[PDB]
Amino acid sequence: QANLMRLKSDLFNRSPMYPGPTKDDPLTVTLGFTLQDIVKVDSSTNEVDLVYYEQQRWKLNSLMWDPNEYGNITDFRTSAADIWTPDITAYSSTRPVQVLSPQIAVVTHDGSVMFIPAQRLSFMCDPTGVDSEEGVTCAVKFGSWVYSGFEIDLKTDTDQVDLSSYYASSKYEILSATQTRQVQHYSCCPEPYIDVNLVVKFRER
Amino acid sequence: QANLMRLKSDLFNRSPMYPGPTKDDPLTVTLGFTLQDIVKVDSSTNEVDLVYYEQQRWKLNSLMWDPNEYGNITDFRTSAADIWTPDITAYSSTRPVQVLSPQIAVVTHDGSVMFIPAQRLSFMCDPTGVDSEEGVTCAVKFGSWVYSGFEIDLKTDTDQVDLSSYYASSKYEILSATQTRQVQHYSCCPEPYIDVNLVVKFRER
Amino acid sequence: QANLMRLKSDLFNRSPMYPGPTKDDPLTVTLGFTLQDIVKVDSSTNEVDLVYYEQQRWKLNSLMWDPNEYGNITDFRTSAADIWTPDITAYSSTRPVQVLSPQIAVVTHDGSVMFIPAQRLSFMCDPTGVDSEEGVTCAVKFGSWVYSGFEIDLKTDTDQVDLSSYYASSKYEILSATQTRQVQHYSCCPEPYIDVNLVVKFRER
Amino acid sequence: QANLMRLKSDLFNRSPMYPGPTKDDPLTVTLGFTLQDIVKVDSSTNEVDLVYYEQQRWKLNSLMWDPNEYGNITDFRTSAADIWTPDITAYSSTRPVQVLSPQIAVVTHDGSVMFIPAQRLSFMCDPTGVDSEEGVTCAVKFGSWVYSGFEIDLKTDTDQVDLSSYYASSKYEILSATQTRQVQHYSCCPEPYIDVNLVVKFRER
Amino acid sequence: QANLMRLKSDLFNRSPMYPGPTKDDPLTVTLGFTLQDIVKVDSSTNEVDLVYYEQQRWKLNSLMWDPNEYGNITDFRTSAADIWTPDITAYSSTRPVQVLSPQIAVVTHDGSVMFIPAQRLSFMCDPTGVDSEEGVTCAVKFGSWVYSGFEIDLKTDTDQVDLSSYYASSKYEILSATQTRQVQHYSCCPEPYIDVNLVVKFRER
Ligand SMILES: O=C1C[C@@H]2OCC=C3CN4CC[C@]56c7ccccc7N1[C@H]5[C@H]2[C@H]3C[C@H]46
Ligand SMILES: O=C1C[C@@H]2OCC=C3CN4CC[C@]56c7ccccc7N1[C@H]5[C@H]2[C@H]3C[C@H]46
Ligand SMILES: O=C1C[C@@H]2OCC=C3CN4CC[C@]56c7ccccc7N1[C@H]5[C@H]2[C@H]3C[C@H]46
Ligand SMILES: O=C1C[C@@H]2OCC=C3CN4CC[C@]56c7ccccc7N1[C@H]5[C@H]2[C@H]3C[C@H]46
Ligand SMILES: O=C1C[C@@H]2OCC=C3CN4CC[C@]56c7ccccc7N1[C@H]5[C@H]2[C@H]3C[C@H]46
Ligand SMILES: O=C1C[C@@H]2OCC=C3CN4CC[C@]56c7ccccc7N1[C@H]5[C@H]2[C@H]3C[C@H]46
Repeated sequence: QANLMRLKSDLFNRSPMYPGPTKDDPLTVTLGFTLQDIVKVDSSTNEVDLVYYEQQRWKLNSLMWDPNEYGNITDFRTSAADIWTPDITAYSSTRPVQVLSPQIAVVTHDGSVMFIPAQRLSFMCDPTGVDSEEGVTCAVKFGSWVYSGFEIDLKTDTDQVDLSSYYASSKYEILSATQTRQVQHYSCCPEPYIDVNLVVKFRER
Repeated sequence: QANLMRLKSDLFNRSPMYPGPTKDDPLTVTLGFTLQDIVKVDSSTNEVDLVYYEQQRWKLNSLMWDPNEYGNITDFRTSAADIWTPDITAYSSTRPVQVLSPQIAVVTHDGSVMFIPAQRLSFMCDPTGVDSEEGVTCAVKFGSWVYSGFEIDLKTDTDQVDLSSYYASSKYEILSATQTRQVQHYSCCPEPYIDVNLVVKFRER
Repeated sequence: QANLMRLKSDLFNRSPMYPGPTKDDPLTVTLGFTLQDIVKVDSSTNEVDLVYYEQQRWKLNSLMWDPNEYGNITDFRTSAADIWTPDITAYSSTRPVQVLSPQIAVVTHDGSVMFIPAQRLSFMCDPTGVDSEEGVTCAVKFGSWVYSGFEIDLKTDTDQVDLSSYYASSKYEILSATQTRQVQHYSCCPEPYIDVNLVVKFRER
Repeated sequence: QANLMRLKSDLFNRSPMYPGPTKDDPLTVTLGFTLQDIVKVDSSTNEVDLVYYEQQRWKLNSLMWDPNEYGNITDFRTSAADIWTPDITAYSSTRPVQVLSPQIAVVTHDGSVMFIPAQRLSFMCDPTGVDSEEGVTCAVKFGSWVYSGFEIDLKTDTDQVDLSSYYASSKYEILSATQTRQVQHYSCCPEPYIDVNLVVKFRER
Repeated sequence: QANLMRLKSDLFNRSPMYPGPTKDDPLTVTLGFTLQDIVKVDSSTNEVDLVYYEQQRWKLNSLMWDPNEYGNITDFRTSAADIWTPDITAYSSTRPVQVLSPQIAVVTHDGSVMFIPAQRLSFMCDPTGVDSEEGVTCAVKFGSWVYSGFEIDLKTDTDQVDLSSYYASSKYEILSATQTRQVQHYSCCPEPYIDVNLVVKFRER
């Protein structure tokens, strides 16, 4: 429809793409996980596979508009390729992440963006003890691959992983699942890198 | 030939692409499933693999034309990349869906589109009981990834999955297969959501 | 060299792309299979894997030229991406077909095209009996995914599959292999649908 | 640097790409194999996997230049996608060939090109006897997919496969490995076809 | 923001891309490995799989700028596709390397670049003795595919692999891991090639 076509043209066809954040114009990315299932455990290679929805949110001044100028449109959906997205990645995957959903974002008129890719991830975890009452704990950090906390500030809205969509007939019972922001300085370099530590304790049903 | 070339140039090369539905101009997408086989059952990971044809229908005003101005052309085939297509996806897949057919659609002069991707899907299902007389029931929801019921309404022409192409020498006997529209709210979000729930009850033949 | 560059420019750069066949301007695609090996039999999932060359031939008026105008060039080779190709698809594959050869076609001055992709196909087949003297029969239909017989007709040059390149040390002996044009009529629709049925009867050697 | 940028611009931006060889202007491609390892043997499917470097060499008038006109530049490297490359392919692979290295060619001022991709190939071979003192022989032919001997002639610099890079701790001992030009006529076609027959005799070490 | 947009436009949009190093203008690439885990050992195929970060650094005059002309910007992140990158490859992989991180690099105003792809690599290694106290040693060389030491030289900052991020619950104990620059004259080629030899001695923990 007319007004939305006009809006997208104005936002995407008139200016160079947003080049990403810098120290002088940093960006906060909010990150949250919805765990769907632990789909595989391999005790011979120490690899565990998760399926989850990863919710990312950020806000750009360059994506703002006045709804009155565009037929009262307050938000729209658009391919994630049309916009800048943050390079948030798992620090200890063992295979390329697999994307399970369309790559499409929702942009709201205040310039906020929501992008929630469904993914299957293989990561490093020794599952020894998963077949016991105590279960086993695995952990994987997510964070920007090359932006420091001076450019991208990561945060969470809550430290509790969302389990309301966890598969009811999973081989595994989730004992706990938290997602915790950490600020780390690595030996080589003075700038902080932010991560969100996904920590899941589980056992066989 | 010349008339079809002209029609496609007018439909596709003269205006911005359709930007997708909105709350003001919502769209109805009709879904239908043709189940071909249950090709894998994994009781160690609770994953089941299906091969099916997914029929999708919708109608756009911007794809309409008068056959009289285009040599009586009443419909045409065109690459799916030339047109907007709905972001219908399975909500509980465990691996990227694999497409088995050419991505080509049929567009009719009244603006209606028919697109029928053949797919192999791995999804979450505990198959315990499949080797019994009672069998086992699996279920997977399909719906838009990013549009709520505000923008995309879904429906089925029938609640019965088409089994007329089900592989006659399958490992599995289909006891029942239904495709039902559901309306649902999620704790994550304020909008009504619409999905089509594919429910298949089956046993080893 | 110069004449061939000029010809390709005239054929591909100077006109809109051919929009494919229609009822008014139908096409005939000739199909022929060269079976190289039956490379896998899976009796747990009822899947069988074939490697073969699939020969496709058709003719377009828009690909004709007078050799006298182009230095006696009578044919040329070019990327299949440069030309329209028919959407011939296996109707019962269980995985995306894998292409084993370069996608390059031969175009002749009468407008005729020859394209012969080598492929690995997994398709639905219960191989029970393969280890017996009588062997087992598998079948898979190939046809246009989106076109009816009103736009694309199919034929074979011979109903006998070419076994002259069948792997001499294969695990399997081919007892018979045929490729037969078939017509399918559906209650819903006046237009006939065409396929070529590849039927292979085989046993362990 | 400046001189090289100018040369590449002159070679690749001012003329349409070379349209490949023809009967009038045929091309000789020289082929050589460097076998690194036999990395899998499957006696249940009769498939063997090789890892090797495949050296291809040819020469094009259109790639020539006077080094005196370009700052004494005598050769340069560029992405293989920048230039025409021959459609040399294994005739009996069972899976798409996997490329293990960058795809970059070396171009020399006399118009000669050298391109040496590292590859992993699965191909048809019954390995029965590999565990014996006699070993087993496998063979796979390589040649143009669409060009006859009238357009592309193949040759080797030597009949002996290069084993100087063969993995010192391979599971397999190479007893002989040859690469031999063959001219063949096929019933399918009236003109001669050229292949290089890679023949490897090996046993478990 | 505005200044970064201008910088990228000036660096990338205003001039031809860097055509890579030459004998007249050679380059030095610094390599460092951070070994995260030995994720698979296959004694039937002699293949071992590593997961590591590979840090690459180089410097280009054409990537320099004066921060005073660009709002004090001293560095920026950009897609690796925007810049030239060196063709550093493992010389003995058995499968295509899998990239685990976004392909993005950091460019600094002196023209230096830092690119750190995380990767999973399968490579040739007979792991016999891995299950002993002595352990086993594997090695894989990394170097330019097409540039000799006269065009691309390599160096490490240290000959010790960074083991600070090695998975604490790995199946394998690392006995030693070094990364050493080597110069090699291969019988195939008159100019020597430089590699960094990654040598890992390990055993089951
Ligand atoms: O020193 C490190 C190790 C640490 O490893 C976890 C993952 C990280 C994500 N990216 C990958 C490269 C890295 C980085 C950038 C600049 C200097 C050092 C450095 N790294 C990793 C680091 C974090 C942050 C960043
Ligand atoms: O937490 C959820 C689960 C629910 O799953 C079914 C599919 C949905 C379609 N889209 C996919 C992403 C989702 C959504 C957005 C923001 C936070 C959580 C979230 N999801 C899914 C949700 C619905 C609605 C929406
Ligand atoms: O009734 C069918 C089933 C059959 O399935 C195999 C594949 C086919 C390729 N396309 C997909 C849609 C289809 C078709 C068109 C019109 C009415 C029925 C109908 N189909 C499939 C059919 C063939 C032909 C065609
Ligand atoms: O236009 C179509 C194509 C599609 O093909 C897959 C199978 C289907 C199952 N049945 C077979 C006939 C069909 C149908 C009925 C009425 C008009 C069109 C039409 N078809 C197929 C269709 C689905 C649904 C239905
Ligand atoms: O019937 C054949 C088999 C033979 O197989 C080996 C490889 C060849 C290289 N290309 C691949 C396609 C082929 C060809 C073209 C047209 C009709 C049949 C046909 N083929 C192969 C043939 C040769 C020559 C040519
Ligand atoms: O024969 C070889 C083996 C050697 O292997 C290690 C890596 C090298 C880097 N590039 C990759 C291709 C190679 C080369 C070019 C032309 C003929 C043979 C050939 N190779 C490798 C060689 C070096 C140099 C060069």
